[PDB]
Amino acid sequence: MTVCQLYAKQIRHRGNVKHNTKLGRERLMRILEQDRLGSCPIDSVKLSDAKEWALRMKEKGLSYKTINNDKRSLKAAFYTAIQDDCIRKNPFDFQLSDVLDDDTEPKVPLTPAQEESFLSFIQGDKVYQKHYDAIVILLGTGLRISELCGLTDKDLDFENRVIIVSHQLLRNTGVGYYIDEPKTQSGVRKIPMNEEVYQAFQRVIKNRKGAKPFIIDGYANFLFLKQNGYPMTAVDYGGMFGRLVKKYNKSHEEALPKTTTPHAMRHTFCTRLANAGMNPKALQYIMGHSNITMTLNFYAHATFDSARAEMERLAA
Amino acid sequence: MTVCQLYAKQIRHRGNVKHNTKLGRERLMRILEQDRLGSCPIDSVKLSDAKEWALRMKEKGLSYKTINNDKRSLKAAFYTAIQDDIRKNPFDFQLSDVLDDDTEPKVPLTPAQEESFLSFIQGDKVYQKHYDAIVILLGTGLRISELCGLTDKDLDFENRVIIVSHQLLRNTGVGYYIDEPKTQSGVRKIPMNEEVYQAFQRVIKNRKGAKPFIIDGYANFLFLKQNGYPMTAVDYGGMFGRLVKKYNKSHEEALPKTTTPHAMRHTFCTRLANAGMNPKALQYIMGHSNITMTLNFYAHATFDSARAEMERLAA
DNA sequence: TAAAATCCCATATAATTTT
DNA sequence: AAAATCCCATATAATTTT
DNA sequence: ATTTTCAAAATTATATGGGATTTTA
DNA sequence: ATTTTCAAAATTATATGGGATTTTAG
Repeated sequence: MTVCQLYAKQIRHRGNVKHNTKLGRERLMRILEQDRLGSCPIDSVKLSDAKEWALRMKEKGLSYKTINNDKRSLKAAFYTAIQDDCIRKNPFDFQLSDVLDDDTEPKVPLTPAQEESFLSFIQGDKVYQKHYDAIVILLGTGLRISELCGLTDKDLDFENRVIIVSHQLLRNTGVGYYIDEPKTQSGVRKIPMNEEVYQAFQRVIKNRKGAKPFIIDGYANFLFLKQNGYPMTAVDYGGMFGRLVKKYNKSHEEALPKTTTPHAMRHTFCTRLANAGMNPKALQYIMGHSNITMTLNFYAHATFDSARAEMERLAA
Repeated sequence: MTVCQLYAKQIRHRGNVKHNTKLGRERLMRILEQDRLGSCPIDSVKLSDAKEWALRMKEKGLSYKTINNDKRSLKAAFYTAIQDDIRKNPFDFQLSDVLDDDTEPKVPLTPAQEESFLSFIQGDKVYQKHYDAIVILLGTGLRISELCGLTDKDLDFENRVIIVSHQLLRNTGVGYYIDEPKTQSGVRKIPMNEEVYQAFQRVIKNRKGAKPFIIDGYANFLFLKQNGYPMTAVDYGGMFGRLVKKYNKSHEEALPKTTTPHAMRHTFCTRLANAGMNPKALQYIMGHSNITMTLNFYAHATFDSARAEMERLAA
């Protein structure tokens, strides 16, 4: 009767998932264990009670997107039960836009000189000077942080000047490092090298030092290593950025965008190209976007004037 | 507890549909009455039985898309049936794992044959009439019923703007009617080329002897059937067929058979997409509900295609 | 010279494609 | 020389990506 | 239509720890 | 995540009467 652990039924028979999926799955479970909704009988839950849940999540302090993803998880869990011959009527099929307001504070990319002031700061700052070449690469590839982390020496071709992104190196508490196919589950992609990331990649390998024995799922010779001599992870480069941009903020009047993270580097790269008139399907391949809709979100909303102005551009 | 009865049940509980839709529903309803499947009680329908049906639909002569769309119609009906009892859906499969897709390539007009086409139309006595409409179609990529539905109130020569707010349809029994978008997303505005603007200025002067006509507050339609009433998608299509035929007997090189009013639109979108027009903007002009459709006009990128794009821009 | 095939307009109807 | 502040490293929880 | 759109799977954000500098006493 | 994606809603193809336009055979 519970929804706390009749939700556990859904995830049990949908078992083959990534580790990071198991973590988020557990989060929702403990939310249900904390929330009143958890103990409610499965056939007792009405559409009103589901809406109130969302409100409680926002009062609890969770993000709009966070709650929204949770509605979908709960929508599917019960949706099974509706199809699973248990008492049927789904309370979680509504639009969260009616209940709550989307207060998702947008992520603003860096501007051509904003990033230049950043790079110039780093270039000569002995502490974070070392990470300069990694950052340049992020702005010239649009790699996910774990895809950069996962770059082994076999994944680079300096002849054709091309990066072969075929996997990523993930680490989570408990399992340590592990290997996954890219979140580009659509497949594999090659990313060419401009001259500057090329020069950056050369220096990285040359500056590689003190690499401890480390091979996982057949992958061995990584370029980007921690102080340990072990490869970098997401959280390592993340927290590294948090100190660096803070270091920047102290000496620079205008602060960097609120979420200037490795992830933002990828965002900037894409935004630059999309606003440069790159073929939307060309950019999709490069960004490893499984969905073309995702790639389009980096293109600006169109109006009659913009469309018309464009139409004359191609006319003459 | 019959496939026919079930489909009849489904389409009953969903009546808020336009005329063409209930036409398409009855067409499928006829199939269920005729095909072996329709008699089957939904208690005893299997994934096997569904895939058999599709195989019969292929041998019948029906295209993949017809079968696939009808599959989805029937798939929907079973979704209704699971809730009120039925545990699983017989039509929850992929037609591609049952049927191969022979759907013919809809090829755009090469600028040379497009050029040769217009001069031909401009040339011969019988078809110089519709030169203006055809040029307008090509230079604006309007859907044929959006064209037929155009009136003087929908034009803006004072700023060269075409307001698509509606479409004039015509049907058997029903007659003429107009369908409007509930959302304001359906309204879209198209710029006028000097070619297009002038072409529309030469159709006003030639609109002759119009029969008295107003439908849902829409009157003075620009486009000209010789019986005094506005022309129709069917009335345009038939003419196109005759037009192309006389062209192809005159010309050795030409011309694609899929040539049709919507081929003008398909051509419009292709030449624009290839020339590098912003996808968001191109979606606006085309009036696509889904943005993915616009991108079907963009040839998928290879690593080589990705190679070129960046070597240009990334500097 | 009148005579027969066939282009043409229109439309009911069934199948295909857009999105 | 003592005490903050920083760098690097984690475990845990929430948010963004697709 | 097809594809996750009936959430998976990544990322950032936050809390805690010494040891190394940096900075005040 | 929403968007139709458990088809709606368009357009094109096929077939057939009338009526003008030029065909092949008197």
